[PDB]
Amino acid sequence: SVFSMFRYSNWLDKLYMVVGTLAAIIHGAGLPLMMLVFGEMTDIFAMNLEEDMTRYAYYYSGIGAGVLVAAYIQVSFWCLAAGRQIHKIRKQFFHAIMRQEIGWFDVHDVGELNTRLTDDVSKINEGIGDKIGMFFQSMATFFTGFIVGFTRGWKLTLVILAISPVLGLSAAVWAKILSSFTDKELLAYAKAGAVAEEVLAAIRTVIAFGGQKKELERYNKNLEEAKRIGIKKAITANISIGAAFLLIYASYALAFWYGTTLVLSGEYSIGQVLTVFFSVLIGAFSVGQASPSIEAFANARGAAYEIFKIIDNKPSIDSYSKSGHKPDNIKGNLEFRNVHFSYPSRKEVKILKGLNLKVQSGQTVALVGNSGCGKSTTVQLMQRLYDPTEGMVSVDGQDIRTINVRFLREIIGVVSQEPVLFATTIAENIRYGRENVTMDEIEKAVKEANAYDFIMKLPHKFDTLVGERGAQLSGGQKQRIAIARALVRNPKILLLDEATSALDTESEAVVQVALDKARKGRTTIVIAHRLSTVRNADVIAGFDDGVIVEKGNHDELMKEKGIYFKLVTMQTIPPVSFWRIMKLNLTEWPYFVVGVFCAIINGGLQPAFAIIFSKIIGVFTRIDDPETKRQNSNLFSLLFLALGIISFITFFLQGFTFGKAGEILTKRLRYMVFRSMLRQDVSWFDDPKNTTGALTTRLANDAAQVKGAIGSRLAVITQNIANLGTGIIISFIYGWQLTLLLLAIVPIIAIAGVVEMKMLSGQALKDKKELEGSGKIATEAIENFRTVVSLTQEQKFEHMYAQSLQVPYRNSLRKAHIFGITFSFTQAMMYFSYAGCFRFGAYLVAHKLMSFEDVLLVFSAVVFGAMAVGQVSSFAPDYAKAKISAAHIIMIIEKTPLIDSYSTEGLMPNTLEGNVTFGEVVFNYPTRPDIPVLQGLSLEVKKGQTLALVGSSGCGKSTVVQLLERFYDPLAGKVLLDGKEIKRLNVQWLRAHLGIVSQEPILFDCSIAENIAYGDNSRVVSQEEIVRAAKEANIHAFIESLPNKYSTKVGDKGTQLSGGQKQRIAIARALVRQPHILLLDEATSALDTESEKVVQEALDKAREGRTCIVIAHRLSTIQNADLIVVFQNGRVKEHGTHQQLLAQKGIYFSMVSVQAG
Ligand SMILES: Nc1ncnc2c1ncn2[C@@H]1O[C@H](COP(=O)(O)OP(=O)(O)OP(O)(O)=S)[C@@H](O)[C@H]1O
Ligand SMILES: Nc1ncnc2c1ncn2[C@@H]1O[C@H](COP(=O)(O)OP(=O)(O)OP(O)(O)=S)[C@@H](O)[C@H]1O
Ligand SMILES: [Mg+2]
Ligand SMILES: [Mg+2]
Repeated sequence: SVFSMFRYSNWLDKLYMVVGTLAAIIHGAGLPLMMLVFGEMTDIFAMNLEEDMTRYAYYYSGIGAGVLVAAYIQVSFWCLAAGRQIHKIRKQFFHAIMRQEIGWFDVHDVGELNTRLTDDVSKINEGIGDKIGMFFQSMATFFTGFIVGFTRGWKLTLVILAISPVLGLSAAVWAKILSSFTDKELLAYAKAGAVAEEVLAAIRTVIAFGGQKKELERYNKNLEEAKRIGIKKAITANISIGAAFLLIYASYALAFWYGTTLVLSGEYSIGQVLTVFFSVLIGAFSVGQASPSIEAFANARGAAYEIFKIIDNKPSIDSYSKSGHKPDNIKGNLEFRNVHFSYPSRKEVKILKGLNLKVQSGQTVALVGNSGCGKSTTVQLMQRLYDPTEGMVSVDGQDIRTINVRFLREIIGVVSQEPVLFATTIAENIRYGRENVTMDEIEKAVKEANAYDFIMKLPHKFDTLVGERGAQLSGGQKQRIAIARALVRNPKILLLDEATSALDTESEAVVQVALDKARKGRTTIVIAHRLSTVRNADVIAGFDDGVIVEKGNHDELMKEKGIYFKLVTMQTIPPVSFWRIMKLNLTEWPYFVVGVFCAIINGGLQPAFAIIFSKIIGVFTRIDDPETKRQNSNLFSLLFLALGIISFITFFLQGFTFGKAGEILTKRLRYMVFRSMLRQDVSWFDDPKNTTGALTTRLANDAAQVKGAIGSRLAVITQNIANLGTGIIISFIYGWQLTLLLLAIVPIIAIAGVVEMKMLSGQALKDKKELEGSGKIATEAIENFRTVVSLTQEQKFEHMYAQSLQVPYRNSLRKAHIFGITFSFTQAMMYFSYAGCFRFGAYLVAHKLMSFEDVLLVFSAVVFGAMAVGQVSSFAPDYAKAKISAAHIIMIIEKTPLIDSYSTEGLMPNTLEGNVTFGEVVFNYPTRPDIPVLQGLSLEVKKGQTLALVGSSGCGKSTVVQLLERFYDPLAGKVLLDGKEIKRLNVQWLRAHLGIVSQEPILFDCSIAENIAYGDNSRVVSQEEIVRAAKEANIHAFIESLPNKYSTKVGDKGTQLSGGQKQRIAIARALVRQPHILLLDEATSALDTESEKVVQEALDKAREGRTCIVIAHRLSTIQNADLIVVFQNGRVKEHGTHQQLLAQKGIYFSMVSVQAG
């Protein structure tokens, strides 16, 4: 449970921690040892000074070198240990994420995970770093001061000590509370990150439907809750230190009241009391030094909760286990028997009510039925993605649950219904099928899958960089690449899930011939809705209610006049000083004013304790009337109490006004940044440097890095600067000629700080540039887990992540040495200065240039700034990283796009009739400028007409759809809506009228009702309209049959539904707007013949009154089109009515002559 974050420590890390703790103890035992000679001189003061102060200077000079070594040994080893354990924890967390099963991904939300690697890990990196060394040093100083107090005093030290246990108990309680608070804060941040990645992954649909504001508010709610938690966290963290300081000062007042009895009892001398006080009081500031370390440790302990909860889990179907069975001569034989299955998300519904199947080697089985019977369900069940509730699945007699999972999945080549590619080159995507593949095999596969032509046509032939999820390829090229990826594997069992949809007739024929050439040695399962591809199948079977009903050859099933017969008959780099972020925080200026004033008050009091001590020294060395000693000293007994009451008031506010002011700004720093990328042009998201992982990592990383240096950590920096200023002013006022000696070392410390800052600033930029690359791989593997599991590429992704985590590891190791050396230098130069100042004070009192009663005061005041100097020097890395973080935040905020979604300038005509005119339009994509996709096309559409765009795959038919929505602007030519340029028209007004259906629809993680209602924004869509649209899309019956009718959540990108169901939902979403212009892009690609007829009749009924542009391959849909436009290398070569182009025996005639039985 506790100390669970150190469970990846070797012998070396334990050695590092042990030696670092010892060095911290030695280094912290330095300051209390300097008070012995202080008290001895004070007692003697109540031929010898030049004999004593010189040996005191000798001792100080020796302690200086001791500290010089000990501080480095303390800092560097702890930093190295923290870096190594952080690297191991990251690596093992990713490994444990890879080990989970598909059902776990379905039940849980993976959106949190991507933001748990970046932020949640980093917080741990602060709790187990050098902060533990600082806490150990503070504890050592506390105990050494109390030990020397015991040696020089018996009862006063015990009286002071009598109040330590309550302080420890209070610290423990507050740490426990805020550790619990940190968990909820991090959970809220995780929810915000999940929303951010969900919005960023489907940016094209969000831009198309103009739903930026709704997603912005949905993201802002979680930030508001995070701020609400952070305020309470700051409040309790501040009370933790305020109560401690108040108790310390009350204890000091009681101790002084007791010690004033020296005059009456006579047991002790004034020198002993002065020694005891001056030695004990160092612990009073050691507690304040220690508290932030406890805060950071509690934060890290609260952060490790979910990380180790995830790692501690154990899957049921583990792909990494090698304890399975495996055969050698595997023959192709598939056997389903009494398979009952239900998905984990919806356990109540039954999908397979018991089916049986037998497939022999060299056999092609086709499964035919309506949408929702469970064809893809049994395809997934074959790969052992899920385990059936009842019955068993076997290959060659042996049960699936017995043989090895990795071996079983390595002999199955699967093409899923919707291919998913990765953000790499084409060659790497092909090579992902099998690791050890030569170029010859890849060439053979891409020739067999009919993908050789367009690959050679592109520049960077086999190194062309595809986008995320293969978004930079076409709709058919993606499917061909997936087919080639499956064919590289050379599998015993091949499973195709409608791999013949996007391909046209020629490519389909080529692929079918190539596949049938080597059909004898394979076992094959094919899922298809077209029936021409099923004609040449070895055996055809029919689904109904999840159970198989029909079997046999084509002729036998036709004679059986069953489902198959019915279907056949129906078919007939600017650096910024971060002071700009300070200026951005201007609105909360009173908080800063109160914080600075309070910090000045409570920081400049510790040196003033030297003046107080000198005054109570003088009150003892009076001449007469001891009664005033009972009286005057009594006055001081009040003062120590009074300060405490102020201290509680001050040490609270100093942290609060600052701590709150950070929480206000951090939210404002995210809310704006997300408001900026949500505005950027689509071409900005095509930049390889910008990917969902990079953006989602940046969102958390920039704000966290700024908050690290901008938060309550600045309060202690201000306090310590005030302490140094008060000390130097006190030394300048009472003493003199010694402030110059103390300032003689400022240039050296300044040079050390400058060089440290320069080196850390050089390091941080290179670390930041690679952290995004580290996060991209994590998000790319997380979002496409089904494809990765099916390809068994879990080891390669883990290796790539480990390779990406390399440079930050080296930078973290080097930072340890750099920081340790600088810390030791600045910590030792000041002890050397103390020795020099003591010697010079001895000389000055020898020459009668200045008394010793006041150089005593000067030394006492100056020595109190050692811990302050240490704290100030411990602020380098935070500012070093926050500088570039603020620079990048300002850069992203100040950027403006070219096509502004938020702008209001433009023309918004009252009425439009709906003419579309493309005139001599040429266009080139930004990522591949050299490739011409459109070469001067012209398109004319009037109101109440339907245009069908046809052509070979990759001819630019969806490019016009992208252009009409103003995703990109053409290089030349003209685009006119109602005789007016779209450039002059308003962008949001243009996008609010026309609705589109993408080539591959993407939904969101919410209910079906909200998914349908998302079509029309800036309006509350009534439930009646939603139901009417669902009925018009022929999905109302299925939705109503579903338990939790309209409240069932659709999974990430719409995976809890079949392809046809979510395509119908997308059509319904597009039809809610009742758009004046409709853009259909393969809307009927995956639809049953009944849903197709219903949707077609619905669109035909309301054809008059609106404009529609359809892109399709099925010629039956194109039959009803008013006019048809044929593409040819970008140009439009044929245009006219159906009959006119029927007479002109061109490409359309070629496509219609091939669909004849
Ligand atoms: N991951 C999932 N979790 C829960 N239910 C699911 C999931 N995937 C699919 N379903 C349900 O399974 C049923 C149909 O799923 P599928 O087996 O994919 O249908 P299908 O045969 O693939 O349809 P076609 O022929 O591909 S258009 C529907 O009721 C879906 O809601
Ligand atoms: N983001 C992109 N950057 C550069 N080129 C792209 C991008 N997306 C697509 N292309 C190319 O532009 C052409 C247009 O094809 P796509 O619109 O992607 O799909 P498609 O198969 O052509 O569908 P249509 O309707 O026929 S255009 C193809 O040559 C694609 O390879
Ligand atoms: Mg399917
Ligand atoms: Mg296409």
